[PDB]
Amino acid sequence: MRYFYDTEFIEDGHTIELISIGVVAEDGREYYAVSTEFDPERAGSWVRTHVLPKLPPPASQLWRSRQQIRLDLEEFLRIDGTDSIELWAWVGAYDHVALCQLWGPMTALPPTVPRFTRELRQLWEDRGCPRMPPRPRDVHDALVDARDQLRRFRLITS
Amino acid sequence: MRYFYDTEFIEDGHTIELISIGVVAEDGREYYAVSTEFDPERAGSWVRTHVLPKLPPPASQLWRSRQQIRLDLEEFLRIDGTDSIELWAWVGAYDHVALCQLWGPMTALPPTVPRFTRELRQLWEDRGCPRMPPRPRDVHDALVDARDQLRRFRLITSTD
Ligand SMILES: [Mg+2]
Ligand SMILES: [Mg+2]
Ligand SMILES: [Mg+2]
Ligand SMILES: [Mg+2]
Repeated sequence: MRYFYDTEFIEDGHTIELISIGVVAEDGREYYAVSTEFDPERAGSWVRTHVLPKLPPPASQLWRSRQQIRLDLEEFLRIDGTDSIELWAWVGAYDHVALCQLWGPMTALPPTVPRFTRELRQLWEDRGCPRMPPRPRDVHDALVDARDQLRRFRLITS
Repeated sequence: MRYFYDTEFIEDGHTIELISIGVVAEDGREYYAVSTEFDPERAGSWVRTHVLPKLPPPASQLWRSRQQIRLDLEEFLRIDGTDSIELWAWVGAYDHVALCQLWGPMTALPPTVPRFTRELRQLWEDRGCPRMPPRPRDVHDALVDARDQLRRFRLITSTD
C-alpha cells in the first residue's frame, strides 16, 4: 500500500538531475540509493554544503546507476503485485517528477505506479497542523527525510 | 487567496515545455496564455490530437512569451498583496513544475508563491469520493480545465 519518499537533486529550471532517493514503506521496508550519473560539478552552493557531504562513501553499494535504481524500485514498490500503491511525499512536486523520470516520459510509468503523489503537508494542514517532532539532525539525507515523513503520517493519523 | 490552475506541455522524460496555462481565482478572475516558445513539431500524437487543435489562432493576443506570462502571473496572483496565495490543481506534480519553471530554478520563485500545489484529487478522495459532474467536452483547453477544477473544489467542500 503506502510508501513515503524523498529525493535530493540538482535542478536548473530545465532539468532535474537526481542525486538520491529514500523510500520507506509503511510495512517497515526501506530503500536508499545515490545516482552515479549526476555530475557533482553542476551542484550549486547550497547542494554542495547540505547534500553532497552527507552522501555515502564512493565504494558503497548504495551508489547505483539510474537503470539499477529504476529496477530496484520496481521490485521495492511491488509493481507486479496484489496491492494498490499509494505514494506520499512532503511538498513533493519536483520529487514526483524526479521519481517518474526514472522511467522516462510519464507515458512510460508502469501501469500500477500512481500518476500523482499525495502531499503530506496538505494532509497535515487538513488535520489542523498537529505538533510534529522537530526535524532530524541529518535532514537533506533523503532516507532520513523519507523516514521522518512516515513518522509524521503516523502521528497525523493517530 | 485560492487559485485553481492547469497547464498543457510537451514532456519527454527530460524537460517540460510549457504549451499553455489557465488559472482561475475564487473571486472570479481568470488568466489564460499560450507560450510562443514551445516547438509544436516536437509534440507527440496525443498532444497533436487533443491539445494543439484547441489553441487560439496565431493572431490571438493570448499567445505571449514566457517572460510575459511570468510578469502577468506575478500581477494576477497578487504577489505583493496581503492575501496568502494557495494554489490547487488536479494531479498537479508536473503542472506545479511547469508553473514554477516560469521563474527558472526553485530558488527564484517569488517568496510569496507557495512551494507546493494542493492536490484536488487527494481532497476528493479524502472527503469520501463524492460523485462529480462529468469533465467538460473541451478539456485539454487549460482554462476550461482550470474552471472545472474550481467547480469541483466548491462541490467537494460545500459542507466542510
Ligand atoms: Mg524534500
Ligand atoms: Mg543507467
Ligand atoms: Mg530530502
Ligand atoms: Mg492537468
